[PDB]
Order: sequence, then C-alpha cells, then structure tokens
Amino acid sequence: MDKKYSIGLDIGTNSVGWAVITDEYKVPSKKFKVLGNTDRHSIKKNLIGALLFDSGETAEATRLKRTARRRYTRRKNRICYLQEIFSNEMAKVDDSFFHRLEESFLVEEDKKHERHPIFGNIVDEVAYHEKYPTIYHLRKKLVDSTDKADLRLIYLALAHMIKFRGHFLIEGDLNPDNAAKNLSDAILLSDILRVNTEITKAPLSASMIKRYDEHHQDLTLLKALVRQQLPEKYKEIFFDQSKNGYAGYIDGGASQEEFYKFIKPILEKMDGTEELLVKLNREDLLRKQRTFDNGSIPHQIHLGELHAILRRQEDFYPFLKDNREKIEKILTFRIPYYVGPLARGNSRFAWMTRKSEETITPWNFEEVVDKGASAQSFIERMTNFDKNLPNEKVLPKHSLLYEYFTVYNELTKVKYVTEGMRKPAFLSGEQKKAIVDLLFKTNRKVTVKQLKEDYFKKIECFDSVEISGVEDRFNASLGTYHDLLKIIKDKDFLDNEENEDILEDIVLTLTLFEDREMIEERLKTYAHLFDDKVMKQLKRRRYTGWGRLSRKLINGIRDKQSGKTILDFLKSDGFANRNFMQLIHDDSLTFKEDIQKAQVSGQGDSLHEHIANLAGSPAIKKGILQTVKVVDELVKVMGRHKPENIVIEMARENTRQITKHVAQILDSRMNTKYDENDKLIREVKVITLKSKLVSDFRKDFQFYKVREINNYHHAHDAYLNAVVGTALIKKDKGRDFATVRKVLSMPQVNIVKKTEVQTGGFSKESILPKRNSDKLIARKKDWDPKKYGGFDSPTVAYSVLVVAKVEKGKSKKLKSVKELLGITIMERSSFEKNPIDFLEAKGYKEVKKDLIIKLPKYSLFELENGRKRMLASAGELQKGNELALPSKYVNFLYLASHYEKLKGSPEDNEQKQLFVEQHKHYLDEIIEQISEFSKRVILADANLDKVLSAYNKHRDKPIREQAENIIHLFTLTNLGAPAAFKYFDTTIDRKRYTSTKEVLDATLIHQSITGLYETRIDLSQLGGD
DNA sequence: GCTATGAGTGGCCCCTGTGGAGAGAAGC
DNA sequence: GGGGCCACTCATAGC
RNA sequence: GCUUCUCUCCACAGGUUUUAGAGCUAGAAAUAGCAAGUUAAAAUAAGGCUAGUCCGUUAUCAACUUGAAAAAGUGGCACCGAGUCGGUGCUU
Repeated sequence: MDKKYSIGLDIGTNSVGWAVITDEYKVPSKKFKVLGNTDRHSIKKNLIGALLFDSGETAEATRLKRTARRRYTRRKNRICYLQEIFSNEMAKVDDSFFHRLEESFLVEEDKKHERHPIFGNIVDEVAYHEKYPTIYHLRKKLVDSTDKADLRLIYLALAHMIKFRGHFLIEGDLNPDNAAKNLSDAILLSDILRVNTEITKAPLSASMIKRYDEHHQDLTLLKALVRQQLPEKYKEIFFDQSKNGYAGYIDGGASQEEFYKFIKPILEKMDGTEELLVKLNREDLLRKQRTFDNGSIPHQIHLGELHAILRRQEDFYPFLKDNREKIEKILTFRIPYYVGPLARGNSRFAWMTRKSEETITPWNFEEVVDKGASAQSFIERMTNFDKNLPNEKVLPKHSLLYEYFTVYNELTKVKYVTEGMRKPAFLSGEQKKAIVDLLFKTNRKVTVKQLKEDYFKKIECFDSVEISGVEDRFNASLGTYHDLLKIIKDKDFLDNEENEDILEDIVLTLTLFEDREMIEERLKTYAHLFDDKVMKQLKRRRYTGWGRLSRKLINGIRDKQSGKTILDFLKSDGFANRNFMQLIHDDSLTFKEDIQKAQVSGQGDSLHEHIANLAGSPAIKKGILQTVKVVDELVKVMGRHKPENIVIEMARENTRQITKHVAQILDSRMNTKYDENDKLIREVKVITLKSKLVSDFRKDFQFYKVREINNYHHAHDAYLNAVVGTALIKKDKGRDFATVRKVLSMPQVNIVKKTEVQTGGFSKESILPKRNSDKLIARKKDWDPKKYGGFDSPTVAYSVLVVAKVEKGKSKKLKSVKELLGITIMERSSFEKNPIDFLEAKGYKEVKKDLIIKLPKYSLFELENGRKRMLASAGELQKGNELALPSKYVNFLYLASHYEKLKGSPEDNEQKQLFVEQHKHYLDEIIEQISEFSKRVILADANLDKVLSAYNKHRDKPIREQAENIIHLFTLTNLGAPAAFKYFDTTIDRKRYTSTKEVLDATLIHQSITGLYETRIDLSQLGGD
C-alpha cells in the first residue's frame, strides 16, 4: 500500500525548511542505513529538517573589480605607448632610464642599475628636488619657460598628466579663462583655480604652488607660536606619529578631518590664531597637494597644459611636433561606452565586431571598429526576446509595420449594422484598405463618428451605421505614418512596399540611438534618396519603446498552403477574418506549427536556466535551487512516489510573481504525464499561502516560536505551513492539536550546515608592513615578503588530511604525524593538479595518497557525549550542537518577553499574566538547563561562572528584564561561530576554540543535503601512530 | 635541568567617495 | 561578523 | 511621473606598500637639542594561454561506482515507544 503523504516547504534568504506529513499530520519515522567503517549500521530519524547556508552574493563587487582591472591595464598601456614614442630619443640620451623607472620598487640590493631613478646620481637628484619641491613646480616651469628643457623631466611631466588625466564630465572644449554655462565654468574653475591672478595658461599649477607656499608659511607660524607658548607639546605634535598631530597627519595615516579635529582646541588656547582659525573654517590650514577635492578637475585643463608644453618644447625636439597629434589623442581618447571591451571573441562580456585583423591602437580606432554595428549590438544583446519566437528580436514600438498590425487587428473584429441588415458583418479586405487609406493615413486619431461621417456616409453611401467593438475612438493609429508624411512629404514613397525595409530600418535607427552623430552616420546611407532638409528633420525625431511581436512572426513566416503572412491575413481574410489570436491558434495554418517549432525544449530548466533567469536577488535564486534539490532528494527517499500536494511559503526578504514561477517549476518537475487528450495529468497540487494565516494560527493556539533559541523554528514553520494548507484544502481538534503538540517538542530535528568551498579574494586587500614572519604573502613571485611586505590572512578553500612523516627538530628526525593541512584558494589549482608533488614541496615525506580525504568548510566531526564541532577552517572550530528547549519553557519565555506588549483581549491577557505569575520558578530551570548544556558541550567554564554569578546578583529584577536578558543569553549556545553578548550590565567575551588536534581521533560525518543518508568515517583507525 | 611547543586569554584588525549611458519587469 | 595575527604566560612533552 | 532587480560598459579621485628625496650637532652608546616634513616611481588579487589593449573574487560542489565533464546509478518494510533517538517481527 502506497502511503499517501504531502510535503511542505519554507524559502528564506539563508535557510530552507523541509517537512513530510501525512493526512494525520504526523511526522513518520524511518530508519536509514549508515555507510562507512563504523559499528553504527542504522539510525532512526524523523522526516523533518532545515538547511542552513551562506547568503548568496551579487556580482556587483566582481563587476567593480573587473572595471578597475581594465582601467589599470589601459593606464599601463598608455604609459607603454608614451614610452614607445619616447624610447628612440631616450636611447640617445640615457639607455637605462626606463630600466631604473621600472625596478625602482625593489631594494638597493635587487636593483640592477644605479639607485637614483631620475638621474642616476645623488647630486642631480638633490638639484632636482631643491629646484622643484613638487611636480606642479615642474609643470609650471615647463609651461612658462622657453629654454630647452631636459628630456627626462618632460617625460616625467607628460606621464604625470597622462596617468592623472582627469574626468570627462563635460563634452566639448572648455574655456579656462572663464551665460549659465559660462557661470558654471566660473563656479567650477574658481573652486579649483582659486584666485589665479597671474597671467598664465596653466592656472592649476599656480594654484597648487600657492597652496604649498601657504602650507609652508602656516606651518612655520604654528611651530613658532607653539614653541614660544607651549614647549611641552612640541614633541607630541611634531614627533609622535601615533597621534593625530602633524606627525600623524603626514607620516601616519591620519587624514585632514582628524588633524583639524585635533588641532582646533590647541588653536583656541594660543594667541594670534584668528587667521589660523579662519583658515580652519575654510578647510585651508596646511592642506596637502594630492587631495580628494581634485576629482572635480576637468580633463580639458590637463589637455590645455599638455598642448602648451608640446607647443613650447616642440622646436627643440622635432619628433614631438610629428607626434603632437598622437600625444594629444592619447589623452583625449577613451573607448566609447557603447563599444565595450576590445576582445577577440574569447570573452563572454564583449560584443565588438571587427573589420580588419590589425592590432587595435588609439590612433586607428575609427578605421578598424564599426561604431554603428557596435552600438547596434550593444543595444541588441540582452534585449527582450520575442516570446513566440525565442531566438528573434521584437520590433520597436513605433514601427510602421507594428502600427499596421494594430490597425488591422482592431478593424478585424469591427462589425457594422445598416438598414436592411439582420446580423452585423465583418469588414472585408477592400473595405479595410479603403478605411485605412481614407482615415488612418489622413487623421492622427480615428473615431467612430469620424468613420461614420467619412467612410460609410460619404464613400459607401450608408446614412445609418452602428459600430460595435470600438469605444468612441480607435486606439490604434498611424502616428508614425503621419510624422513621415510631415517630414518626407512623399505619399507614394511611403505607400510603396519596396520602401518597407528602408522605412523600418530608419525607424529602428531613430529608436535605437540618442547620439545624433550615430543617427546621421547610419542614415547617411539613405541620404541619396532624401534632400538635406528632409534629412535634418528626421534626425530631430526620436522614438522609444519596444513592441511585443517580432518582424519574422508577423510578416516573416508564411502559411505553407496560402503563402500569406499574418499581416496578409489581417489585410484580407474573407469570411473568416481571423485576428492574431485566431491566426496563431488555428490548426489549419502552419503558424501554430512554426510557433511550436520555435519553442525549445532543452536541458532540464530551473537547474541553471531559471535559476539565472528569474527576477530577484541571487540569494532567493540559490534558495529556490536548494529547495528543488531537497524536493528531489525527498522524492528519492519516499520510494519515488510523488507527493499528493506541496505547500510552499516565501519569507519576505527582511501576489509575488516569483512564487508563481516556483510553483510552475515544481509543477513541471512533478506533473510530467500527459493524458489521452494531450492534457497534463496534475497528480500534484501546488499550494501558495500567506504568512499571516500561519502567524495567526500560532498566536491562536499558544504555539509560539522564538528565533533566538535555536534553528528548529524554520522546520516547525514549514510543518505548520503544510498542515494549514492541507487542512484548508480538505475543508478533529481533539486529536490534531495533540499531534501538533507532540511534534513541536520533538528533539531530533536534522539541521545540516551546507558544506561549501570558499571562493573570493586570495586574502585581505590591506597591505601590511614588513615583519619577520613567514605568514606574509608576497605581491609578486620574486618579491621576498620580509623585504617588501605584502598580503596577510589568506582564506583557506579547504583542508586535506595528511598522514606522513615530518622532519622535526634540528636533527631533522622523521616523525610519523597526523595533522590537518589547509589549502588556500590561491593554491587550489596547484594542489588539485598533483597532490603528491604539492605535499612534497610542503616537506611531507612518504605520502599516503589513498588516505587523502577532502574536508571542506563546515565539515562535521563527532566527539564524546554527543559533542559536535564544525570545521570552520584549518585551525578553528565552531559549535555543533543545538539547545533542545522544551516547548513549555519556550511558551513561557515568549509570554514573559511580550508581557507588556500583548495584543489580545483583556481576559486572555489577564489569564496569560496570571499563568506567568504562577510559573516564575521556570527561570531557575532554564538557567540550570543552560548551565548543564554548557558544561556538556560548550566548555566555557570561565564565561559560565561569570554568567551564573550575574544571574544570582540579579535574581530580583523585574520579570520582563529577566526575560529579555535570558533571551540574549542564548547567543553562547546558538549554532555557528561564538559571538559576544551583554547580559544586564556585563560584557561577556566570546569563547573561541583555536585547537583542532582533537578532531583527528574524532568521528568524521558526511551528510547529504538533507542528511538522511549518513557516511561515517573513523579517522582514528587510519594510520595509527 | 633545559627548551620547544602548544594551549590558552585578551585585544586589535579588516580599502573608500564620486560620475556618465543603455533595454525590460514588478510595484506607486 | 567572523577568522587571522600578535603578545604574554604557563603546562607539558622531548631531549 | 518615482523605487527596485538589473548588469554591462566607460570613467575619475583617493588609499596601501617599498624605494628615492644625503638629517645635523654633542656624546663610545643609550641619548639630549636642533632641523625637516606637502612630492615622486611601480604593483594593486598569484598569474594563464586562446597572446587579446583578453581573462582571474557572481552562480555551481554529502560519500561510493561509471563517466573528461555534463550526466547517470548506488541505501527494506511495519509496529510500539522518544533527551539528539531505542526495541520488536518478516524479507533479502
């Protein structure tokens, strides 16, 4: 006998609950075989559980990092281009100049040339630094001086401008000498070009030098005043780099705001600080040069400075004059945002179409890359696809053919009643054409009264006509056709079907592009038929929006019997007069066959396809995929007999179409059999419910839940969802409530942490200073971390068990050892390629290959007394046990917590308050149970004693505060990484388990996605010492 | 009797701000 | 939020 | 007309690290005084081959067997009880 049953589901941003129930709402118990080398061969479990897993993340951070990588690469490319331009002349002056520029980051031992980068000698370096304290002094010197400058200095200035080429927020050429646009220039320039009264073509350098000199004078004044009045604080302000003073502001990491905050009280205590205080009010005291406000500098300023320098120095260097346009273009060139990455097809991101196979350079971007086709593809990819034709593309909403289709479809169902007619009749094809020509091409809006007084009365001589199916005006109209009559002014050109392709392409061009240059370039192909004035009028017209049907669907496919398209049928269909719906649903035509051929039944959907295509955050996508896998595994468990009903709830991410999509996916996977009439047999009913009903069900029958106790709440909520759904669809309070009460107190609830392989960054991005520790990771292959600092805190992807011998001590004695070795994400490919060699590099000897077992994150180990640990990393564990608090205590805690916030009748509230008053002794029992659980599985003796002392010291607190603090106390016992928490006025530190040696002799457990199947491996038996 | 270790406790640490442009879906 | 690192400090195994 | 899922591209400013910008005086040193302090180069996830002015942090992943992978297969029931689950009867 196939035992009928039902399955309930709960979907969350972090957890999914699974539960199997029968008509009796009981949870059946079955016994499962255990695989491995343990004596425990079979375990009985309850068919209930919930999966916990990390929140899914979006690609937004990945997208940002990819953009940054490309930007860095292109900046390097621009530097390389400038280097190639200057290389031939540089070889004539200094061969190793670029070599020094490259390896300057290495120590003096690792340099292959002289240590001074710019000149290769100390005297000239001192001269350079003295004559030009900052780069802006050099820039101003090059802008103004007419003397033949040193080539290397010119290269340095050009590189500095290129690598900091500014922003492109304003198009066109800007006037640095600067109604509203001029006002915008004046406002923006003065914010950067502050009071630049000297007549110069490079005001930015003058402003920066003024700021530097003001900084110098202000610092001198502050030093003098402090040394005269407050000698004791001189060392603290000007030598203590750990504070927020000047030493911290320059040598340390202190920023501008912190420095001002620290210095403001000091200025208040001295005399003569009014000017300094005023400058503090304007954020002008001791300001740096390389500051964040520079982000508003337009690129045009740097372009002007570059142009001036090139003009000044070109007379001494002929090669500059020939390449002046090239140098200017390098700065001005940016890849247009609609082109995309310049890839050779080997990337899933790019969409460029290439004309010639030459290497793309900034000087030949125009000649090699089709900007028009590039923009077409850019708009075209990931644009909405036709539903009827998945491969094709929908036409623009303002397409002429779309307007014709809408007009003919609207007129398709129009009936007219005249004198002598007993029944209304459809309009014939000739009638449709005449009506369209007379009104739809002559009136921007066509109404019922207009038709009556213009076609029936005038043309067909019908005095009285009744029109049905149209509400006082026709929704479809030839507005685009009227615009084309306005601009082109050639009726026959528009009415010729030979021009349909050109007109449709023109409409598409006007719909796609907003840059009028692109429109002009693409319509330049059609300028041979239209004069310049008509071309000018069209270029001003713009359209937006997309339709719901494609060209190939309407006027592309033909009936194999008649050869007519859908447009052809709508123009004239005789007595049938089928509309679009009838044409696509008529069996006598091949259009339905064409549509069915268009539908693609590929691999199992909602495995990857819908998971990556449904609308929502990736987290809910992950949750739905896990739910589907859980349902499949449950079906596998139940003997592959599909459940009668499925109840699902989607928790709000702290009428939704995503719920309907999940329902459809579940129906598709479960109901797969068609009947004799090609109709799917729904042996599985899919149920959607509201959380409000289940919440009220909980509130009505004292079946409260607390999210802070343990994770059984998801499973219980799913169980209640299923029970309520089944009860409502089928529609014994004596038996069902008792069954629910028994189920809710069940301790054996399979909770499994989803084992995962950690991915992401290799390590923390904060580069730490050098220090004598081998745990420091280099930024490059050949850069010793002790000598150059680098990355720290790598993230381990997983650890692999090692059974081998290690040389220990100075004697290098081989000692047989057993230990856990973690593998970092940066090392994953190297290890998985050949574990033996990688382990040999680590120093392990006599590797036992067959014993290597993959142990990902959250791998579960079993210890004595039922104590469990989850492998958080190669050197840290997490708690693996849940507090099974009896239901009556949970209800008491809920009532005490909401004691002053009860939402119910006064009598019910009074009864609950009296019940709370009666059972105040529950506090001691809860505390004792917490203590026993902690002693048995937590091992937090010091923190446990502190907690016990705290509870005794405040046994007399009000019940509500007692309950609130006791609820917070569960943080020590919750599953996962231990977390600190406050209990009344005392802070409790987090007990962290930094010892992983004990799990070597433990019981390793592998659990399925639901954990019903268990595979237990005893690591102690392997490689006994 | 000496040293490596390793086991435990407590506390600090983690890259940030902005701009431009381009289809839908779900809801106000 | 949670894991990696450092700095003391003492217990204990190995020489 | 406004919010979000986008999710992709083009962009800027920073920030971090090492090196360079000769510290001086008295003192053997510890140290004491003095002076200066604003900038520059390179990298900005190890690197990989398809060698691109491309790609590298989204998504996917219990164990055993077959498969490059995808993919597929691999695990009795019933009853009675319930502190992380136990006992009883048939069968292979």
